[PDB]
Amino acid sequence: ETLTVHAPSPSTNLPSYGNGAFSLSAPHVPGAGPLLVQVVYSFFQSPNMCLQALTQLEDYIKKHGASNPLTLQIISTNIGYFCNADRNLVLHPGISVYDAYHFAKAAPSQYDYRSMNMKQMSGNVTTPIVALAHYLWGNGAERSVNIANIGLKISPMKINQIKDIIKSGVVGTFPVSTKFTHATGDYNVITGAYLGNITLKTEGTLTISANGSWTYNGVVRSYDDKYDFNASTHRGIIGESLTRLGAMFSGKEYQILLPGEIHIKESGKR
Repeated sequence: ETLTVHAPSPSTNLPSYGNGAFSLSAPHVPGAGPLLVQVVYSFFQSPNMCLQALTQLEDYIKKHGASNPLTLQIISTNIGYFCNADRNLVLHPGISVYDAYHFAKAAPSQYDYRSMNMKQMSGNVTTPIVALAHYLWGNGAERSVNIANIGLKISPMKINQIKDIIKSGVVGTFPVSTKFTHATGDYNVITGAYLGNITLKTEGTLTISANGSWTYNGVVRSYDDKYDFNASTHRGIIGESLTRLGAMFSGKEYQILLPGEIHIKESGKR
């Protein structure tokens, strides 16, 4: 039987991330000399930040115990920071993660889930932790993330209909309309954590030249309307951490929409 983490609130939040006993930063680099802002700015743009916050939670739970009230407070509060940063990224598309996380107009220690919680996640590196918050506290409400925000990289050669035309040795212009399974976790550790394997529809044009050069121009959208967030659908190193934390704490599974479309232009030779 699992433990309940309370939702972030001004009256329960700790005064800081990690109760001032740890913080989210770029790694100790021996012999580098003093740590500087440019290095920490980059650290926050990278997926490693997500990994690091999650690992820190696990390390804390290991050392101090999962049922210890302080532990549950730290969990609540830390996740609170992420929700707050991600809100700011949804609200201000294009700002850095460092800026959204540190210089938000609403103070992260003041975060209140019940009243501030968003249905739109940003798709940036803070999302996997936001997605966990919705499991803990969201009572099964639908969330969504726009397909243009998830870092899709499509290889047309791994799409059966396309591969076939290319391998067939034909030349000219060919219309494509197909559905495929796409493993986000194979290359994207962030999107892999909370979306994993998705189903996509694409429609477009394959152009093959006499010497085997091909170009695919097309549009990609989600084929399934929504995707489950549960222990089984996580993929990748971040996902595995979500699974371990999910198994320890009370919450509800819920579904994530993937509205939107992207336009792709990929190329190769046969």
